[PDB]
Amino acid sequence: MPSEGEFHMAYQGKGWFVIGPNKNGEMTINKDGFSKKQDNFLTRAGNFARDADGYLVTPEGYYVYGIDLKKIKDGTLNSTARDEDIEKLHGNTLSPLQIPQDLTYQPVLSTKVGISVNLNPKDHLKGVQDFFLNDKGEIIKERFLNQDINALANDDNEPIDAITNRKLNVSIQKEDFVFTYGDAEKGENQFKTLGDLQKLLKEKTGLDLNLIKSEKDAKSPPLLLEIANPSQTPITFSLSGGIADKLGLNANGMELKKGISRDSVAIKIPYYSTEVDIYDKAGDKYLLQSEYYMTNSNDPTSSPTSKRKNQTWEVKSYIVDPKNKTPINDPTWEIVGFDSATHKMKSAPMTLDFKGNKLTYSLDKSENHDSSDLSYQDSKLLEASQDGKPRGIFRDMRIEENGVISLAFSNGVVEPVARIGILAFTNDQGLRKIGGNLYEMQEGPLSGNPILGWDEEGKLKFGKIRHKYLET
Repeated sequence: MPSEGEFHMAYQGKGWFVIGPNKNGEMTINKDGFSKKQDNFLTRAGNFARDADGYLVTPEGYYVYGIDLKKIKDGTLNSTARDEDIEKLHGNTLSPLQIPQDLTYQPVLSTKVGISVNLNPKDHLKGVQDFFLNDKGEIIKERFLNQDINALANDDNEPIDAITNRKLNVSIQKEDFVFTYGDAEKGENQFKTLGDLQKLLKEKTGLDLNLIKSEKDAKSPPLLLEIANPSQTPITFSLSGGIADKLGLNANGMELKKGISRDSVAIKIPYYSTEVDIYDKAGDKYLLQSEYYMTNSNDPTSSPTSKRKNQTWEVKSYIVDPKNKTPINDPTWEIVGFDSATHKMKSAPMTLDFKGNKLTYSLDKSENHDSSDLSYQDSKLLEASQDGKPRGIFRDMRIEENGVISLAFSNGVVEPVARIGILAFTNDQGLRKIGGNLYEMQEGPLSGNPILGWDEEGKLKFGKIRHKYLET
């Protein structure tokens, strides 16, 4: 027979509901016996209801015994981890269940964030001014010097692709030179960074390789490279190769005096950005943002001795208030690397200040995925794991066929809070009847000792609980 009530249920199979007269009572069931406080009764009547304080009770006022997870404090649920829930859910100590009606979900402050992100070097680009300029629009000299020229793209978004076009032919008037992209410590006239190329170009020719603004009164304009003659006595120079073609720095017998300069097209840098919802003690949402700039590419011809073998990105992280789209924070910079074989990220967790609270932020994995620089996948946020939770209102309640009782809330959180006690016996005839409602154990323990209704997995062994049905 179906039923309407929130805690009406029916048990199929062998076994008994467990009840008792004392709220704050408990019963422990062991393989040999068992211990107790006051009396306990057994019943197959499942027409349970809540008294004024949200305790499950029979019509005679006896409390329903089960596994109280003890997550409900003060009409509010207090979150726990599903792993430890499941192991307490096969425990052996039963007590009265208390699930009040007006139940809110207390929010949790985010103190721990781990993201899994894949960073693909050929997805998104930004003008390099985003990384090479500081907040005041001034050039960060050392970022320019240490940027791998293969970790770049031109104004039409073509990767410079130093890896497959390594040769740069430069001439002065005549006189020829060959520079080659690769490990700066290997071979002859090899370069990898903009600094390495600047130094090589300065020694062999007279010319300066400079970073300049395309519009020098602009705060943050597109930036260019510039081949300049510092002396006022002129110099005629040629230049070619794939890297030159890509940058628009091709020359033949072009003359550079002090005023005259050969300038590239505007320069871009591989880019990405991620964002995680985080919550303060009140449950208000803030936005943990990260922007990624690629600084070094993994050249396949590099050996384990190469100092810049690993692909790296520099990550700028901060927290923004979504309500005024403004950081609460100064940015925290962290340098991130990738294993050249396995494509797993290599990085160290960082400490952000979240409105006076310390939040540990890890860029390199979440609960179920690791961060990577996989070429076949787009740049992508895989998973954000985090302990913070938003405010929620009670939504609905589920009671599985195993008696496990979970509560759903408005924030989309579903956590178990209890399970219905079930006990079996090898001889139910050995129990004493005290009316049609209840049975009880007795001596001569006659029905045998009570058998905990569920196995070590937490699966009921002899039956199933049916929510919103009743018996006979």
